[PDB]
Amino acid sequence: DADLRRLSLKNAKQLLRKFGVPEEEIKKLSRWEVIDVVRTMSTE
DNA sequence: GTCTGCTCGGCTCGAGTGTTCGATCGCGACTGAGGACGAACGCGCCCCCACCCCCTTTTATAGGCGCCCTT
Repeated sequence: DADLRRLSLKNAKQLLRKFGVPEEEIKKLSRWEVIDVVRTMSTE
């Protein structure tokens, strides 16, 4: 979660693209929501 | 005198209320990351400070050069 917050939005966007997260969540690009979704996907 | 019925008391069970504990949510604080501003360093441009050429005078010396106009 510390390194996930240290992802600095842009690389988290590329990671969400890599996992196969749908483009709506990538599109809103809220940082906190993005990092919560990528933490959830790394839990999944 | 005996038997039977009725009433009262005691015990047990069930329900309700209260208290305690656990879980979830919200708020606050701390840490990390990003952005902006300031300072320092480097590079480029401009201004200055560089130059050895010119210089008028003197003197000795002398060939090439004029010119000098009178016969």
